[PDB]
Amino acid sequence: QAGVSMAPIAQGTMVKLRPPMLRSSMDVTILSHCELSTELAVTVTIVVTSELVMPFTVGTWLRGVAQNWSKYAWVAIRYTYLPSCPTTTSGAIHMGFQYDMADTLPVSVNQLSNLKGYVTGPVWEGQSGLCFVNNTKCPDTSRAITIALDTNEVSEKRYPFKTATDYATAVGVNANIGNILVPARLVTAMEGGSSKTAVNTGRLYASYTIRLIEPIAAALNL
Amino acid sequence: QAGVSMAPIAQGTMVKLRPPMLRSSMDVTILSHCELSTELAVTVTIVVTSELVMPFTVGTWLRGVAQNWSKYAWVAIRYTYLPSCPTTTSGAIHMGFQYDMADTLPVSVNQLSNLKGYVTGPVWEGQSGLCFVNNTKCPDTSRAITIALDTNEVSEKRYPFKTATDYATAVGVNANIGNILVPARLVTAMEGGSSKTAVNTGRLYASYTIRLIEPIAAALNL
Amino acid sequence: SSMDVTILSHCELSTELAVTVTIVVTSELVMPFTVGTWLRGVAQNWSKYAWVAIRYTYLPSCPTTTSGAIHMGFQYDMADTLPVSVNQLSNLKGYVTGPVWEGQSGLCFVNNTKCPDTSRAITIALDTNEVSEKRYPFKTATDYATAVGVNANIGNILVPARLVTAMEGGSSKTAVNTGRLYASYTIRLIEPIAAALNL
Amino acid sequence: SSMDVTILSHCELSTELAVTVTIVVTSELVMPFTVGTWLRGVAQNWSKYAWVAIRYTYLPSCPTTTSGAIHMGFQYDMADTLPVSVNQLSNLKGYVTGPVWEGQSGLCFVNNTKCPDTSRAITIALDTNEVSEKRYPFKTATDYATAVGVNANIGNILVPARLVTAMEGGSSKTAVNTGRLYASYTIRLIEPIAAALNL
Amino acid sequence: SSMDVTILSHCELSTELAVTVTIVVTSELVMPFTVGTWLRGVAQNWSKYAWVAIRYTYLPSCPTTTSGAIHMGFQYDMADTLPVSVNQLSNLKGYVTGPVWEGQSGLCFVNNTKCPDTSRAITIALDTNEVSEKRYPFKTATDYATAVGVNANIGNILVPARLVTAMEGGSSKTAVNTGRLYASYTIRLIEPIAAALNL
Ligand SMILES: [Ca+2]
Ligand SMILES: [Ca+2]
Ligand SMILES: [Ca+2]
Ligand SMILES: [Ca+2]
Ligand SMILES: [Ca+2]
Repeated sequence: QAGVSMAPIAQGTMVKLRPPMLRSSMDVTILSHCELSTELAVTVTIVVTSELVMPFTVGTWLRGVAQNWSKYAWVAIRYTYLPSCPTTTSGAIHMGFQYDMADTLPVSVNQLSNLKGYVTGPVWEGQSGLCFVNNTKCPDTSRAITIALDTNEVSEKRYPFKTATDYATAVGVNANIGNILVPARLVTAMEGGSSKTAVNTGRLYASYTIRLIEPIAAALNL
Repeated sequence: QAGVSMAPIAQGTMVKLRPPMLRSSMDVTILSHCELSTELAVTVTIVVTSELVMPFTVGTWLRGVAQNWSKYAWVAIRYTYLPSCPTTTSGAIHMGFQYDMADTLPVSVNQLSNLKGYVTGPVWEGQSGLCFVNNTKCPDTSRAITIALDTNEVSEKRYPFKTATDYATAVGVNANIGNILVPARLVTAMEGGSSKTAVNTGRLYASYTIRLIEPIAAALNL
Repeated sequence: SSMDVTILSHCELSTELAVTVTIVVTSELVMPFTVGTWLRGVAQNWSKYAWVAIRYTYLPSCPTTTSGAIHMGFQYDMADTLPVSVNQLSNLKGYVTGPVWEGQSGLCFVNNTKCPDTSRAITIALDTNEVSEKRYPFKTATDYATAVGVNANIGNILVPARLVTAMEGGSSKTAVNTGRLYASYTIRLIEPIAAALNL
Repeated sequence: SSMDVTILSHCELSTELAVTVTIVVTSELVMPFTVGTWLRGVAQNWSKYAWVAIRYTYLPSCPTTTSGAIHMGFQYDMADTLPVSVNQLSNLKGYVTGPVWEGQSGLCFVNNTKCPDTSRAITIALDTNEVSEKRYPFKTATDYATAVGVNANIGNILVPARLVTAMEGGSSKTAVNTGRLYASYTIRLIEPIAAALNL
Repeated sequence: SSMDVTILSHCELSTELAVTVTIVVTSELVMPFTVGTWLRGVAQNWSKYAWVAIRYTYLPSCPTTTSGAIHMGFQYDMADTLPVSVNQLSNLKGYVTGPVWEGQSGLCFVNNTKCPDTSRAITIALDTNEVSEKRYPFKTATDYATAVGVNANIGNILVPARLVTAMEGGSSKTAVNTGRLYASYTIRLIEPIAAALNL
């Protein structure tokens, strides 16, 4: 049994998220969770969207808690994708990382393909990743559509917690004031398409482990 | 050596707060901390102030974190006081608990004295309590000015997290809609005085242990 | 010290204070320019630097009847907002309070003894691990200021942390002097420059 | 080491110099873009990097009869002022100088020869240990430029250091070509990006 | 070592020289104040010190075609006379000399490079062992000056030694800039004082 596939018509995956895990050592607090991040859809043409890997931006929950603390450090951050359409849908996905907040985004798949977590897959694929979201014991991720921060090669040792707006304002002065506020931005591409009008494909989840560190009341944190 | 006191001129106490402690079991999260709650000052005359023992109201930090979760349960809540003036300052302090949000506050010390944590002391006293704030190993609290919830005799098994404003609005409809939103309110009295104009005395700290329970993003919690 | 690096330790009054009827909240950057005057005049002839250790301590100087308190704590992202209240301040990294007349058990830190009793030293020391930058440039108050004025986020690379001191307490609407705050540091002086040329 | 990490070592021409009657002070940013046009074209393909080593050497091209001297020192606060006098410059970090005709004992750093004489060699290597940032991003002059002009303190985020070179000598108030500056580096390249997209 | 004791090492420009037709003899006190303007600004912050090491090196700035020679020797009785002739000067303590164009093999002391050639290098290091006084106080020129003029024997209390430099060479009876003298020291600073108060 080798070199023999069986093309399904649909990949089913049932996500049942696990409760957040929080645990405090003396001054550091460690949080590990996973929330859903974005929903994706394909078009006849390329489409590059992008995301800040900062805690406010990563999760709806995250932001609300992580905000009670002055500066964090990522320990792990994973973007993993999961399909919703049948294996008949046309179009693939691509993601990779970028780091100088002043760099323009790629416009070509060609381009996109040399970034740090370059990963790509037909839009109907992705169910291998499931354990990462569920966080189960992974089977064989050979084929998953995951991307993970290169946590150890970030520029700052720690980063302050920033609110979107504070960020923005800053960035607006000079885009690379930004280069402190965030360690990296994730880049997404949806090409391959069939409809000129968007077809919804999959959705992707974030899974992190962050160090929290110098308590502040939320109201004062920007 | 018995029945012999030595009147100091001032009670010194150095508070050095301990880092918050958070620890998650599966769905419940447990938080234990202590923050400063109020500052007190005396006057020639009685003065009854009062406080809601709900998480938003208890601490500046608390509120910001506790807000990421749907409903909590108190496990412990302590109000402990500490002096700042010399043992020459006139006026004592009193605190006790109240529970039907519709009940009018006491106006007499007499009155005040039959409430659930009735505790009182000259305004210059209080340094016995220190361990509770520092949380050290307590020496002899015989004479401390502390008050603690009667956690096991609260009305609801769990309470939803309420924002001040949401509370208020509710209360405004009918004061005892309130009776769900909060398990009890602390009552403070400052009499004894000397100046007609307020003299600052001590300050009091809150020390809690709360159960957190059915995660919600902050933005949606009211 | 190496032939490249200089290590310097010292003590100094970083600042003097009083208390009033009401609250007053100050803040002082934990930058060698602002920590004391000597550090200033010395550090000044070095381009970069690194805090090996830094600590603020208080020493009472008023009567046992002066009524009041001191509260110190640390902030680390200059975009953040100085606590309004003491309340907010009791939640910062390093919170500490004490009656304005207590604190002389701390004298050993200005001294260098081995405070057996650190139990009642009103002191505060920086979490140098958790600092964001490996090293820091020597900024002058001015330059710093002007810089911030553009977009506070920039202060984040100009400095490790800001100390917040609250002085609530009082009897007079008239400030009454209570104490003094001294600094104890072990700076890591780093790549010479001629004073005059530094900002 | 070669994974996702790329290491490469090279040696090229950073720039050429000439002397006048008076003193002229220049500065070079020490970033991959501005160090040489080669590295520049190679490094653009990666998002951020860190200097494992870099160093400037000067090689004479004159007769023994020219009149001048080169000087150089590193500076690290994109915000401080350039020296304005030999003396000032004299206490920068790699202070090094000599007559515009001396220097040959430097091929070696260029050359990549093991040569037990540094005897004299107008060479200055960076103190690649005491850089502010763990790593630095690839910044393209024009951007740098732009940013630095918002506030001359942002650059501090973007570059580990700046070389100062002063040409003082003077025979003629005309400009005399005296030699060249060569950079010798070992850089560690790291998050590949399409070249075209790197500001 | 860094307690209450501070050690630091630096290297800077002590002074510049030029040659005439005739012989000119100068002298430099070798005290922190007068050694350089950097040390000077750093040392003022401390009450007394002792030289662990100090040394002057000369670096050419001319063409190979200048005409002169520098000479130098240390002297230790603020009361004896300056030499008046090469010969005399010839038997001072670091006697060293060469043509104003030689010397490059000295960057090294400046440079802080290990270089197996002192082959020739117009360098003179102090015999930091045979100083009269255990330590010396920080004296500020104008004071020194003043005192020495009471009796030229008080200075002997205030400074460990004096450098003598003679510029003899002569092409022109006009003054020709030939190079500079650089000091390289390792000083041990000791009883901190407000700068402003140190005479
Ligand atoms: Ca912040
Ligand atoms: Ca609610
Ligand atoms: Ca500077
Ligand atoms: Ca770039
Ligand atoms: Ca003196």
